[PDB]
Amino acid sequence: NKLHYTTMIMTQFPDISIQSVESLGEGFRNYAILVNGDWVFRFPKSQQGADELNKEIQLLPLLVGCVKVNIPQYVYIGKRSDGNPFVGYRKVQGQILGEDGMAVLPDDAKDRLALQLAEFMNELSAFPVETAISAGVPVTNLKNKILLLSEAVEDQVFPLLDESLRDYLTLRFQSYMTHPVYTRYTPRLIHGDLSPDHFLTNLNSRQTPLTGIIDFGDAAISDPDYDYVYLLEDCGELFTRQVMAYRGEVDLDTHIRKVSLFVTFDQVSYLLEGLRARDQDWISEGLELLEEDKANNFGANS
Ligand SMILES: Nc1nc2c(ncn2[C@@H]2O[C@H](COP(=O)(O)OP(=O)(O)O)[C@@H](O)[C@H]2O)c(=O)[nH]1
Ligand SMILES: [Mg+2]
Ligand SMILES: [Mg+2]
Ligand SMILES: [Mg+2]
Ligand SMILES: [Mg+2]
Repeated sequence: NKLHYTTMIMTQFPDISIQSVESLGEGFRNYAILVNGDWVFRFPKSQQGADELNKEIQLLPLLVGCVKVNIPQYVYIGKRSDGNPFVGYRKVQGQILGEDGMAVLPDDAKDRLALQLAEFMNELSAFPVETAISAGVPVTNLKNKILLLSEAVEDQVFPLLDESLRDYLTLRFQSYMTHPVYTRYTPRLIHGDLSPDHFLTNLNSRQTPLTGIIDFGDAAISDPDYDYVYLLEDCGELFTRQVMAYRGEVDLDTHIRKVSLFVTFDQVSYLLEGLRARDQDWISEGLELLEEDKANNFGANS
């Protein structure tokens, strides 16, 4: 409730003179409003959102000096009656790119974006892991996570699928588990939600089309390749290869094959969560995404 949000801001930060309040955006974890056209106030929607925010509160101050683009800097830190936090930060300027917006960038700008994104990812990968861990960033046991997923999928998802889709999923999980090249990695800090719905851009700039990056709630210590997952899903294979090349990846084919598997796993994880929530529209969406994934990977099987 936007009126209730305004009330908490006024009570806890009475010196903010509120002239305007509007809805700005919403995800699965947070509701965001814009105050005075300048300040984003972001309120967790769930205990999980609050736990992710507590991590961001500790991590983001450590990142600012290490990352070139702008990121949220929490200047106001509030508390709700249940004890969980909410935050206010100066709006990260620019227009949200979005999946739909990525397609139409002039190639010069696309290339500039690929370079900036490559540089951002390199700085995350360079951040000391123990420093992140001491700031409460969780360590993802990626191999065990995928093992557990494969089991939950066979049990809970397979009964909804036709035989061709079940065989496809069996093949994909087996591919990741069978080839040691895919499962050996040095753990690194990743953003964890690196998609164009979090890319703030200024299409009227040449050297720096990427203005900033938001939503660090999924930051984790994991396989750094996992940070390509939304680039491949939303921005496409060519773009992803361009970012990889700028980061100095010598084996593009192998790493694209690997990220593609992560994309499959993310899609089935999404469906599984929808299923557990008995959310019918979410399940329908998840099934469509799965069908699309299989079609996108025709021939990858052989
Ligand atoms: N333009 C702009 N939009 C923002 C900013 N912060 C949040 N938003 C919008 O609010 C939405 C929800 O914020 P987010 O941190 O992604 O929430 P979550 O996905 O639920 O964790 C985002 O997807 C953006 O659409 C900002 O600094 N600038
Ligand atoms: Mg988000
Ligand atoms: Mg989480
Ligand atoms: Mg988030
Ligand atoms: Mg590698």
